[PDB]
Amino acid sequence: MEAIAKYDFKATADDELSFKRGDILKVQNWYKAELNGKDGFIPKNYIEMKPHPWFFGKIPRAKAEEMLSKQRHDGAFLIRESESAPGDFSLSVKFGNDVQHFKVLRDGAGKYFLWVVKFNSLNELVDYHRSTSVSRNQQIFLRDIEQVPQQPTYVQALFDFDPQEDGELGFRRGDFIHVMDNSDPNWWKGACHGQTGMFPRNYVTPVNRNV
Amino acid sequence: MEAIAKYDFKATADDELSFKRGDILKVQNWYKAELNGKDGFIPKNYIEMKPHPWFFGKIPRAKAEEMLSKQRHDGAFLIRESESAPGDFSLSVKFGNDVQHFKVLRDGAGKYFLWVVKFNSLNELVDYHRSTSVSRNQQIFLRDIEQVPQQPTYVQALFDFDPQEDGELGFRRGDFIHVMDNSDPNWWKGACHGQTGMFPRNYVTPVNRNV
Repeated sequence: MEAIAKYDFKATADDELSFKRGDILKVQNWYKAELNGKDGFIPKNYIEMKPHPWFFGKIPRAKAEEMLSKQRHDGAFLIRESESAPGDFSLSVKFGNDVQHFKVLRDGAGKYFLWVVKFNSLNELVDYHRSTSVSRNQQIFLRDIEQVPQQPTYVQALFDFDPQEDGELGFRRGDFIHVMDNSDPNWWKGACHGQTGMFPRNYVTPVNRNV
Repeated sequence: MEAIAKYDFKATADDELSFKRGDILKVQNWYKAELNGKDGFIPKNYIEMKPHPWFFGKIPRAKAEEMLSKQRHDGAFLIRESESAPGDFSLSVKFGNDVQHFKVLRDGAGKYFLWVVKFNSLNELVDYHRSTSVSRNQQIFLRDIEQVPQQPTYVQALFDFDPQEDGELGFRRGDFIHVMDNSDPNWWKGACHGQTGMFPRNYVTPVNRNV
């Protein structure tokens, strides 16, 4: 399960892992995990769910311009949907000290492209323009924004789940269980009553954000 | 499907429905919907998903204090989990001009209680304390907070879904589809490519917020 560090941490002893707030770490109060090759232990309460690296919903151009402009690397970006003209997507990149826009076009035959080359998904396009520059300026790569830990994502339980086996997380119906990993289609890694663990997606209806 | 008004609207005709931003509406570019008893039409891109009315995750006491204090009614409240001491919940209420808390404790066999009576869910507790006061000052009732529309919640699609019949929403593998209603365990009402509609949950993996 990966996760983003939410607080910095200094190796409290020799079996640990030193990370800065915002680092993404590939992860009984302490999980073992790994960061840049070197690995070790990590307190449970210092990690949170890894947010979307680049899809920034309907984040308006201003804000787009803002957070992106304030970044320690050229080619930092997000992809955003239009509030206004809904069905439309637009790339935004950190060019020098400025945000340089690009409309991403979808040719009816389900495919997104910016100019000449067509792809089957915005991701494919993205990684495509990780190494193959997004302009006649053969440097401007798309590298992920310096990401920061966000408020916890919380699901709610429909039916009690007495934790059948070891690793399973127990919760009653009504329980607000804090979700740490949810990338997997049937088993989500939550945290619920002091203990943390796996739990079947299908027993839990979401709790929509409000902060 | 319910929804929170995102922008104020003035009844642009005789079949309409003016609502102020934050209003919760019981909801081809115009949905037919109803408000205070009288109903009519509403533009589709003036509504967003109804957030959780009272569960405010790991919202710190300060903040709790903060937004709760700024409320147009006594008894406004939230329920929040505690950043530090994980497994515990605490109610916060708008008493006159100030926030008065109460630890919600759970008694072993999974039940939440404030003092004398036990319930099997925070919800059960909350509705209990809507009619039946939460002090000895026999008015303090749990009135839900003046709710305001949040950032859109977006799922991503695992597998194409040529829409089987219409009301169904069509999208390819990779598409970031915007969720309006996801209360129902198997069929979520999204909005994906100009068109909006139903689509089975099992086809989309979430997209974690970062704004």
